[PDB]
Amino acid sequence: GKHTVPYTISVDGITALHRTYFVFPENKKVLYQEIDSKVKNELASQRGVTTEKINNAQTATYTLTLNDGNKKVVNLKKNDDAKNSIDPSTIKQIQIVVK
Ligand SMILES: [Zn+2]
Ligand SMILES: [Zn+2]
Repeated sequence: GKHTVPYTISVDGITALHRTYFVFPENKKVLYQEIDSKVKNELASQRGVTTEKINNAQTATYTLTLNDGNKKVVNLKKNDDAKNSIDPSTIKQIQIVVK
């Protein structure tokens, strides 16, 4: 019913909280913008990394590792694929990185 996706946050080479997960309703497609939103939300609440902080960072991205082992990197500063859709059920893990 609910798809859990473990995620980690790295900022300036450091990581804080452990075993944190995003939750998505099973097999219901979402726009990447929705995942972008959940990601920015946590960056802000857990690391105090606001939208303004993302825009001024050298690099700000999140890497999706899909169930089949492949990966897809999304740029948080400007996500062209913000319109594209994806089945969250295909996502195994998310690695958020900002520097
Ligand atoms: Zn699932
Ligand atoms: Zn695939």
